[PDB]
Amino acid sequence: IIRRSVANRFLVLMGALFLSIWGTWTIINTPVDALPDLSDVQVIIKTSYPGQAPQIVENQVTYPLTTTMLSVPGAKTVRGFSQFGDSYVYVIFEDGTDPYWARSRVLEYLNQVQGKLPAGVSAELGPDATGVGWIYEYALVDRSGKHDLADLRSLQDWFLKYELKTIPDVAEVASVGGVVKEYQVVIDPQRLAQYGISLAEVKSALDASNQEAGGSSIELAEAEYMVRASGYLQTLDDFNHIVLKASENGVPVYLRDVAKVQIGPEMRRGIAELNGEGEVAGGVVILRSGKNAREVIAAVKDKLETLKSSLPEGVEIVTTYDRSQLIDRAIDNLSGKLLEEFIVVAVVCALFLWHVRSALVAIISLPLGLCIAFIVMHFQGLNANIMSLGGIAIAVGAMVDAAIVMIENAHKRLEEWQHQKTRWQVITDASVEVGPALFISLLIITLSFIPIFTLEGQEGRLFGPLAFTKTYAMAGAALLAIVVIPILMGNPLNRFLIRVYHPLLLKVLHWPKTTLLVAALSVLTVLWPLNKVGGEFLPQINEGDLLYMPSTLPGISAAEAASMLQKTDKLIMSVPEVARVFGKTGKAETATDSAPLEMVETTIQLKPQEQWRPGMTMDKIIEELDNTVRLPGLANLWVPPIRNRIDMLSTGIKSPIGIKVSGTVLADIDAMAEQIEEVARTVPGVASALAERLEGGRYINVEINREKAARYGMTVADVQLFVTSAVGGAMVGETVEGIARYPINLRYPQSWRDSPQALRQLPILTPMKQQITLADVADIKVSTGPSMLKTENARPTSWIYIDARDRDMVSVVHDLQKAIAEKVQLKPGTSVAFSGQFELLERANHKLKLMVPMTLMIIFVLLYLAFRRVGEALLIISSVPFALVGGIWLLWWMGFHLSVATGTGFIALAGVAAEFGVVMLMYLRHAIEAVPSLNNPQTFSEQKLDEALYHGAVLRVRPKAMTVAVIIAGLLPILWGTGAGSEVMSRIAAPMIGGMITAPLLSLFIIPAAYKLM
Amino acid sequence: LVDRSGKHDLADLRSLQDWFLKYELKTIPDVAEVASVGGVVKEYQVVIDPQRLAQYGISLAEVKSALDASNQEAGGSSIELAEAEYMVRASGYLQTLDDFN
Amino acid sequence: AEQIEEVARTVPGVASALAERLEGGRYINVEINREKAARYGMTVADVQLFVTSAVGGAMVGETVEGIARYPINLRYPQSWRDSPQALRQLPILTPMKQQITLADVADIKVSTGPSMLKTENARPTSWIYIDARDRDMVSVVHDLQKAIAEKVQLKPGTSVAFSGQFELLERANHKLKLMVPMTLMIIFVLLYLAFRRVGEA
Amino acid sequence: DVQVIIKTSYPGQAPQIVENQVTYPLTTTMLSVPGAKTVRGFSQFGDSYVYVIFEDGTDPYWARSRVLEYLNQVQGKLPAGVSAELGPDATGVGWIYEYA
Amino acid sequence: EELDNTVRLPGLANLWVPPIRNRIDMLSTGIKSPIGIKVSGTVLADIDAM
Ligand SMILES: [Ag+]
Repeated sequence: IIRRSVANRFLVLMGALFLSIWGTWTIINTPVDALPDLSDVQVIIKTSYPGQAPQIVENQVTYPLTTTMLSVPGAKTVRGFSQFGDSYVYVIFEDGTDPYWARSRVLEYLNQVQGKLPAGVSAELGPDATGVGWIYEYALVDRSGKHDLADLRSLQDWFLKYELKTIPDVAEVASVGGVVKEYQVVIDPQRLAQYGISLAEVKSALDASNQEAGGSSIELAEAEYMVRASGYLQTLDDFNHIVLKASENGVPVYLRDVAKVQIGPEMRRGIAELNGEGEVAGGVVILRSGKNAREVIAAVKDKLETLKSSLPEGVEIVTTYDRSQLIDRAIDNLSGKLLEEFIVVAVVCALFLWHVRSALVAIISLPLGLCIAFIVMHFQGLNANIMSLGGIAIAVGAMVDAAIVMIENAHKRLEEWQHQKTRWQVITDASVEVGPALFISLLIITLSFIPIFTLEGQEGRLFGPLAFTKTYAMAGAALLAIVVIPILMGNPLNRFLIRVYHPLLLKVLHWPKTTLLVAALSVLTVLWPLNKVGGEFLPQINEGDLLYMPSTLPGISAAEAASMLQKTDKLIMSVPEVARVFGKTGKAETATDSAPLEMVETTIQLKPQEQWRPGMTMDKIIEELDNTVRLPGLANLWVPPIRNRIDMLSTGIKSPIGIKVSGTVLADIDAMAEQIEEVARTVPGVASALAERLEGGRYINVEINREKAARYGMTVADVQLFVTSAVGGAMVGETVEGIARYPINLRYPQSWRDSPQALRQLPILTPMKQQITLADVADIKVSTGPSMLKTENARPTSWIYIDARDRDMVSVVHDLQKAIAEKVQLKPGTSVAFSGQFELLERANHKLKLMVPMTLMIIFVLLYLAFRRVGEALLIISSVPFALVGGIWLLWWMGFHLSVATGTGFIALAGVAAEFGVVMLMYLRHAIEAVPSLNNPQTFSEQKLDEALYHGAVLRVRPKAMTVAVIIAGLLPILWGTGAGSEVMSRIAAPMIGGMITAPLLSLFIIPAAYKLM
Repeated sequence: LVDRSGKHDLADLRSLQDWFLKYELKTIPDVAEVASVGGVVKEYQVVIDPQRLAQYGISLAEVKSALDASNQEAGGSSIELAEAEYMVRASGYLQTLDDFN
Repeated sequence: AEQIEEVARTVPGVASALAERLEGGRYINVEINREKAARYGMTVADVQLFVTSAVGGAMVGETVEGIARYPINLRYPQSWRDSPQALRQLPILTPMKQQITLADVADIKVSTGPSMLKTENARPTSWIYIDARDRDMVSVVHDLQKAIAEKVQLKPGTSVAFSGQFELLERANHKLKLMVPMTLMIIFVLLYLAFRRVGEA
Repeated sequence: DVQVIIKTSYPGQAPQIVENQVTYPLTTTMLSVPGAKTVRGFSQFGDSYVYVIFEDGTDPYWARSRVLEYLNQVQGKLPAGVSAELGPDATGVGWIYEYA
Repeated sequence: EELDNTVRLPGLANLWVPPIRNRIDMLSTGIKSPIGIKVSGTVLADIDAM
């Protein structure tokens, strides 16, 4: 046992050095962010569909993607954002699944379908990254008015993209905003009516007139020759001279003679601004999921610096989101604090048994002891995000104790032989009478920690990292305790504490029952912060740069929304701390930004809090700010970066509930959405149901009269020709200019298309060379409709998010199914399903009451091991709840919130107080040999029981005093601040400490006082 | 699938199994596919009539040309009207037997 | 590829740079005159029809003979396609049932060009292999970046990168001086084991 | 090393043009696939060969499929027929026996 | 048996089998049989006359 480990003895130093050299290589090598990748497991499947409409972008394009994907393995959900001009469809399975499986599998059924969707409009398949995946994001700038918007985006686009994606672990690099060169032929309905050429003639001509072909080798003067055809439509000259009517031996109508070819701006879909000055186009860098955010960035900056030249003139590159930085303010946080943990331990070790040895050996031991913790992430993968790095800090605390035990019991058996090579063999023996209570106890605290960690859901994916990290920080300390033994080799206050202590031993004795009584007091007083809990649960954290994102009502135009951003972006520059701002509104040219145009985002660089305002907690910024922007129709949500991104795609329900309602047609799930909304108000559920908040958006219906098509002898389809190409500006043909190819657009001028009435008057010229007007072949009616559609499983479903805050309401949900079932109407073919973040909270509760009982079954098939008798075990167990009481109370003071952050402090707590209770239960149990050395047994008791105590009593206030000091000394530094987010490590330090003030104090009276009884 | 009354139609059934049943199951953990068998599937049938076709003068490459074309739906942009931007739509989904004839 | 070739000779690098050794190959350009297409009332595309199918012998349709299917080719005879001048004279017959000749709708110019293209990452790149045999020249490479950076011209949107079997030989040298020292750290934490004293080791 | 050959038989054409209308949607699409090592192209006359290679020693029947993701998507940005072949399964050592 | 006879129409060689079996072999293409000469080669006439 503790013998063979000391026979391997000489081996460990080499075992140890093996670990030093090794640890220092992989350490500086880890991945290292924060904010664990999840948003679960997903595969985005975009379909760029230039211009269309959400009833119809749904029908002819999303329908063969929602639908085919029911039929692929991983058949989890085929859940669809199918909007205007785009069709996004996300399939997600179960958490933690080897995605490059999850990828390909999906793929099987995407290929098959490119025939059930139209022409072009080919379906994109995700990237490779999450939403966390947007590392760095730059903007493009001009220092002179000599450079053009069009010139820029192309530059970002045909010169920048090539320059980055060539970068190890950058996946994709999506350009945002600006404007894209657009060759536009503007048909002119007068010149078109004189000369006699239909659209199916121009568009017929255009598709044809812009190619390049070759046809063989000519065997000339022996060096064989290849033959080539010219045709790349590149000179505006070559445009104007396309031929339409070809009057032989006379004039040919040229294109010039029916339309006016002008270079213009693509229909805009993602617009970007940058303070007052810049409406501009720049791009972002999405991280090829699973790779050190930091290093990618390096390779980028370095390539950018390299690149700082190849530009033209007047175009700096500004950085709007250097995710690198928030990685450093935090990494240094934990770089400093752990060296600071040393300054505190040096203090208190040095202060207690004067003239220390242990801290110096231990510090060298830890970075290596850490050099192991992350190779074991290496054995079964993880994330060095701060959650994990939350495992490393407690690690210190759980590592503090053990060096301490070897440190104190060697003080006993070093001073007894100084009252009297082999001085050494006698010191190891000391750590044998007490021994295992250190090694073992460590083990105890660790598995006692794992059962709360395994949880799955959205949140359980969110602790999964930390969870593991402790597991590995323990392995270190666990077998460290056992090997924090071999490594070491290579006054006045105690008196007053001891005197203050002999009256309570003569008073925990003076009264047996009283411990149970003062016990029912403190463990029930706890119930006042154990029910009021201050308020709120798991929120917060700190970005460096904030994301404005509002609640905008659906419809708004494209020029206003470009100014309404010029403006918003104008006044957010007001407050001085803000270093740069960036408002990209609409998609971001990546399948991650499924953002419409009324969705306005804005990255907000903030200057180091080193300067610029007296006070202003991040919450005073938000406030003042939140008011520095009070325009109408804007419900403004302000959020950090990662969060905005990560939830932005974790589709489903922030909400706790919602009645999904499926079944085959809009009328069913629309009228339904109505029929039920009322149920929420009467029933005992605080209510706010919204059948349809999406369906806002206004259309211009164009009902061709069928019959009215026949007479005119025009095929309905042919009409379309004049609704799509003629009016919107539907495009045909892409000009090609090497590497980069720009698009050619063909439609009636800026005007005839300029209003419903103007549109009733559209000038149409049928195949029977006759002149009409659209109004004449169709009823142009206005109308109101949807600006989106969600979709769970091919069919149409309306998932009505709902909540009754600050409760647990599994009860209300059960009552509703019975109630509907007794009097409500389901139309032809339809079904209802329920879901939210509730099913997730109820599944975990069900498995947590099975892992905490399972953590106690293994705890008690270990609470009894080293010492035999049950009474002791029950004693450590009535002993912890007091620790928890001192702890949890530390919370009400601050009026906290609790979480899975507190939910962990609680857990190293109950482990460590358990650890000090068992050693104090031990200083009173191995010694049936202390009992009889004094023994006067026969008439039982005496002043001898009293004196079988005050010896193990005075010994416990040297080890436990300076250990409960540092324990209370590390769980603090992180509390009163964190220039690098530590709402996390505070929220875990919270109840562990209160546990400490209360806990050591409880070590002294349980061992005497549950012992008396049992 | 079964009918307890002669009020329901074979065609009505298979579609029900097909456009309402399939959705209701494949949404089930480890059910792969759920294949419908037998019945009958609604089939819009134009029956060319070789006499009326011979009088009027329209070849098949004319009817079939016409049919492929006459059953769509297209849209072409947003109209910037009273500030709330508008989208424009084309009707054409071949749904009324009236629209067929 | 031209502008830089000279840098190799003066600098301390034994030199032989070849901007382009590939670009050998001779073409017969067929510049359709656009305008000259309209009058004749023929769509440029339609011209193509007579450059590709008519002349090379571009194929259409595959005959099928069970298991195996052979291909059907359609073009002007072995002759009319038989020489640049013969080709200036190609006989063309437009949609306006009129008779012309290619020369008449296009300038058939001869020309010289590439018989290949390499390509690193979508764009076009010219990777000019180079060497100064029988040395290790990590030193020469460093001096060149500084030198170009002080007086050379980069046109609109462009970048230069370096590579070879050198980066491979330099990465290994860097890891070999880390595995041979690591092989001795474990060797000496084993050179001393069985016998104790350092002098022996 | 580790490679995936991606041929495109293009009966007759020309390297300015066998590059433009056929190799361009294969060089280009493949920037956007994982294993984003290099999209390095021999694009000649009548053929367009494009080899993607990652890092040494990688389970290729991964390396295969991954590539594949973006080859399917593009058969519309290249012409008629001239469909794009995807390697074999062998190396260059792979030519064992050869008869006449 | 009784069943096998409750169904004696013409042209029907009736095979009666369990469910799984019917399914599992129904696709284990090849040969229930122990042997069979496969004969390949490029056209119907060869492998038909063969
Ligand atoms: Ag958003």
